[PDB]
Amino acid sequence: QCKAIKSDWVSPVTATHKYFDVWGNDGNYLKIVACVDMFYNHFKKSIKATF
RNA sequence: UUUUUUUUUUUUUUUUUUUUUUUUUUUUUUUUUUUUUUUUUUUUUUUUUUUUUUUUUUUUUUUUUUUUUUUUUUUUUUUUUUUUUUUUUUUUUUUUUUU
Repeated sequence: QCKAIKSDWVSPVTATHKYFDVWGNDGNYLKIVACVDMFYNHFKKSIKATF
């Protein structure tokens, strides 16, 4: 993601912090991530399939 | 609780390649890192050949005694108060396992 636009990016996530793995317990987050993975596995020719 | 490649974006798979090339060979000559000449023990003055000797000697022996670097006497676990004898023990427990 450092080459997202042209070249410049700064990382906002701490390499040792663990404040985001709680989101795996959320059912809706798992449902949307499974939705996007299932939909973009069917269409691998899309530009946005990098997600 | 759930899990169980400290696997995975999709692609790919020589830490291969401009093209041309291939002795980290070559000016031509040459080919003892041989040579003035003449020599050839890094031998020799002539003598000489124990880095032997004054003579005398020849235990780096000895005063005479002596001869456990033994001994007051008594003794002989560098044992012992009595009691004891896992440098065991509250009870409960017994993966320094587990959402």
